[PDB]
Amino acid sequence: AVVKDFDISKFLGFWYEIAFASKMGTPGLAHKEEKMGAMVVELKENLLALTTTYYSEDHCVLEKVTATEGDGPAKFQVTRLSGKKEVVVEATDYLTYAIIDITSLVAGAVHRTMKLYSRSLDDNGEALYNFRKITSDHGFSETDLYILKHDLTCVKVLQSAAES
Amino acid sequence: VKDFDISKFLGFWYEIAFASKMGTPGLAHKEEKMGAMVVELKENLLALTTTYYSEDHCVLEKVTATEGDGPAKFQVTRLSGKKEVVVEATDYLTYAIIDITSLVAGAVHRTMKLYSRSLDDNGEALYNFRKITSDHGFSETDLYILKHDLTCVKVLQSAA
Repeated sequence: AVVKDFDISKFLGFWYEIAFASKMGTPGLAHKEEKMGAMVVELKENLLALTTTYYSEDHCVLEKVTATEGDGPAKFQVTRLSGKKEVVVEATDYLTYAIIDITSLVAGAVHRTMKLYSRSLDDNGEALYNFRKITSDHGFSETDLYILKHDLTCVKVLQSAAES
Repeated sequence: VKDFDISKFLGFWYEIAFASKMGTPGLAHKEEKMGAMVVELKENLLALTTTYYSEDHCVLEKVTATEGDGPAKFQVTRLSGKKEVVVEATDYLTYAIIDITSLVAGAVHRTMKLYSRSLDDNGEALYNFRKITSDHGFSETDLYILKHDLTCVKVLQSAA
C-alpha cells in the first residue's frame, strides 16, 4: 500500500475529482467542454462499489464498478472487460483529500493516471500543491495535469442518483 | 509589492491563471488557450501587448500605462473608463501576480492574473495565487488555469 494505515471506512461517501494527470493522448480530459467528475464509494461486503460520473462527450456517464483488495492496505484491483486497473492510495490526510495512482491494462496498454479526489469544492490549495509535487515525482509534466472545471452537470446527476 | 523596478519585468510573460467573477464565460468557449503578455518601456510609459482567447479567437490588445502613485500601480486610461493594475506579489524572478480593476463603460471588473516567465514548474506561484485570490475574495470556483494551447502565445511571439 503507499498509505500503510488505511481504512476504507474513512473514505466512504462522496468525492469530487478535482484533478488528474494522464500522458500523450488528446483531449482525454473531456472533449469540447469539461465537466467535473465525482465518485461515490460504497462498502458492499468484501467489495468496494465505486460509482463515478465523467462526460463521455454527449452525456454524463454513470459508471459503477466493483473493486477488491489487492495485497497491501490501500491497494485495490478493478477488473473490467478491457483489463485490470490497479489503484493505489498514494497520500491522504484522512479528512479532505486522497491522491490515487491508477495503472490500467486496457487493450495491451499500461498507462498510469493519477487523480486527486476531494471531499469539497473549496480550499483545495494544499491538496493541489501536493498533487503537483507527487505527479512530478512520478514523471508527469505541468502539461499532463488537468484541473477540472467547476461545471457540475455530471456531478449533480451523480449526487441525485445517489440521494434517492 | 514595496520596492519595484520595472526593468526586472520587461519581456515576455505567459498568463498561467486568472481569477474573475465575470464573464460571458471565462477565457475560452471550449478549450482555453494560454494568454501572454509583452512588457515594453516606450517613451516613459509602459507599453503592454497582451493576447488571450475570447470566444473563438486570439485577441491581441496593445495598451499604454502611466505610473499611478506608488511603485507598482499603473493606470491604463481607455476611452474614459480606466483599468488600474497593481502588482500584488512577485518573486522578482519567475512570476508576478497582478490585480486589475476595470471600468469598462459602467461595468466594473476585478480580475487577478498570474503571469510567469516559464510554462513549467509554476506549482509554488499557483499555490500562492490560490492564497492571494481567496484573501481578495475569490472562490476556488473563480480560478481558471489556462490550458497549454500555445496558438495565441505563438501569435504574439512572432510580432503581434
